[PDB]
Amino acid sequence: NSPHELKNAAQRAADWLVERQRPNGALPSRTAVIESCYKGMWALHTAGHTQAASAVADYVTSLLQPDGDIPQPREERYFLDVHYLYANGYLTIGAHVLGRFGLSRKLMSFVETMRNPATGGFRSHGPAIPGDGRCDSVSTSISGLAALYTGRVDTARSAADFLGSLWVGQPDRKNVFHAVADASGAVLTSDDAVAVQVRKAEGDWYFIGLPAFFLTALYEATEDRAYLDLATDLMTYMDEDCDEDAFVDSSCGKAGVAAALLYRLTGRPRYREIAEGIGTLLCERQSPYGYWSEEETGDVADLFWGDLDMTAEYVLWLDLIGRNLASGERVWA
Amino acid sequence: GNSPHELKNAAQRAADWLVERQRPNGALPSRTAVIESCYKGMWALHTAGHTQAASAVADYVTSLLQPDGDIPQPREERYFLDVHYLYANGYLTIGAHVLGRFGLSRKLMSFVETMRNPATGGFRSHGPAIPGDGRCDSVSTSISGLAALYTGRVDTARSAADFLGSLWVGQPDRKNVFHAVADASGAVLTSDDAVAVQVRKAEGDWYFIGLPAFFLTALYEATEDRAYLDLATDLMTYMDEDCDEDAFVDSSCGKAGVAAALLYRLTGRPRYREIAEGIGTLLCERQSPYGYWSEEETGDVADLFWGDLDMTAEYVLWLDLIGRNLASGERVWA
Ligand SMILES: *[C@@H](O)[C@H](NC(C)=O)[C@@H](O)[C@H]1O[C@H](O[C@H]2[C@H](O)[C@@H](O)[C@H](N)C[C@@H]2N)[C@H](N)C[C@@H]1O
Repeated sequence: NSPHELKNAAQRAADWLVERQRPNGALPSRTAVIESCYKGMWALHTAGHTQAASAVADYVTSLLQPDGDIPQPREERYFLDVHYLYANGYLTIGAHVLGRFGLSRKLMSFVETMRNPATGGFRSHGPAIPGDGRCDSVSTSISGLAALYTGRVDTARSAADFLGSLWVGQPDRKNVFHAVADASGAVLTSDDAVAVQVRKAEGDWYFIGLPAFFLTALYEATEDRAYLDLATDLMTYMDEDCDEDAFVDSSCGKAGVAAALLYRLTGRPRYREIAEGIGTLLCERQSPYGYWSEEETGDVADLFWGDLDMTAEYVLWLDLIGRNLASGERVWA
Repeated sequence: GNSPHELKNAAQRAADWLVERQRPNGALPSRTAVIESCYKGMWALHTAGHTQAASAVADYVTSLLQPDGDIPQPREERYFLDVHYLYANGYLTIGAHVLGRFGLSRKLMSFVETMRNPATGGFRSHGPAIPGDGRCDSVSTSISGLAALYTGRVDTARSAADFLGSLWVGQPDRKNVFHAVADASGAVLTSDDAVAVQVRKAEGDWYFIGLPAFFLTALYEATEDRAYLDLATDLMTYMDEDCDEDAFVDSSCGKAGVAAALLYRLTGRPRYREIAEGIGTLLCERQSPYGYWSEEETGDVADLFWGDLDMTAEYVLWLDLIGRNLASGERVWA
């Protein structure tokens, strides 16, 4: 598919969401949880549905606590002790791009209270959830990206330092990507820490793909080739050392965005190929009705939270892939 | 008046009109290749969902970017040389940043900061290649402050607000004229060569007041410092009660309309809803059947005079911002 076609798919999905948005601004999830709609502000704004995006901001604002967190409603364990701040990161970006500067300042200030100042990582478990202070690549990358959008570039550079340390410290990168470090900054290989089985088709690739996207954006912001080189290390790892599932699994969109940005910035044709392939696959999986769903077909009035999240996520990724491929073609051809 | 949905529909048709005519290099369809024809394009088109077109404008803008972070050329209109040079740079910075073109936004914003007066917080009216006396005006300062808020440079925004407060307090004859320019020391400039708004006449340039009102409201949203809300409030009251009706009718009234819509969302004051609704309806009613805006052009044209291309992108942005703040304000307060 062409960049225009990727965007057409994103717009059909955004229209589907907006048609079913609730009066208070919540998106049509079968459970009322923040993990169903945290990407909604940014995705809907990207699609030009700024009134719907602002309505999500109104809903988010009504859940905001005095410390700047949204601790509830949350049910999915990945949003409790694996990467709690994954929700907060997209909320911060979406609020900021909408110009909701009070919301973005309060959300980002809370995010920063969970940063480990010695390692640059962001803690995996939220304030109400007990934990050992471990920090993971997804919490850290999304918090770094939110830092870029809010202008906290020092925080973003520190997040990149953590990701570099995590990458250098891998004990067996050919077989496993250990996505977590302890509070001292050493890679956590324990049974209970997220680990991508890179030679199996078992998903979780965004623990590598989201760092690759963030580091590429940080390179764009700073021109520091250390970040480009880490991003390309991660992309080459996914392309050459990881299972084919890395560019096929539902979580491959992050890598697709990173590849499209890398193509615009470097012109290397393999990055265009990776991005085009991922964009086309996501486009092919879209329901004729406009949403994306693991298991459901037909004309549903709402979705389970994970499918609703995936639908907003693919609005964002197809848009970002499409615009970076379009501009890359202009710049390099 | 018209509903938020109707305001957005007008914005979308104008954005479609622009994208249909965008050139392969990303330039918008201006009869003259000048930065003042498309400086609002990245932000306006992104707000309309036309992100590939917005990124194409970013590509065009990037092709003009100089090593110091400025776009000194192509520029032809005097207002973009020695009245408010940075007016172009400010929207370019915002549009680049919201698109995530972080290298472009950092470079642009870093140049903007070189024209800041560190004693007063104002921003110089004339660019590096344009000889001048160091005067600073309300529009250069407000747009640079707004760009500072989008890029997270909040201290720079606060300093811009300080300048605006000094400019307001220092007015020598506010019932008859708003002098929008200060000297390099911050004293209000009353010479004939310095922008003045004849507030009891219907002669335009109201955005020298309206843009400060919008920026200060956004700064209040960002900080909750009531000093900024109070100054924005005072400027809106000035426009509503001491200025000619033209302040909410002239082609430049969109800035005040956006400020009113945001103030309504933040405070719930009904007068701000009324001001924003009336301005939004007026701009909607002035749109051509084709999609563009122009006070003179009436034909099915393939391009526009630079000022009408700028106005068209500007009203895409203002109708979007008015609409979303009115809709959210209704949800919160009504
Ligand atoms: C990245 O945002 C993930 N999004 C998608 C569409 O995968 C993330 O929101 C999501 O990932 C986890 O669950 C995924 C898993 O990583 C995939 O490999 C699997 N094919 C599907 C599953 N939804 C995480 N448990 C929950 C997150 O919502």
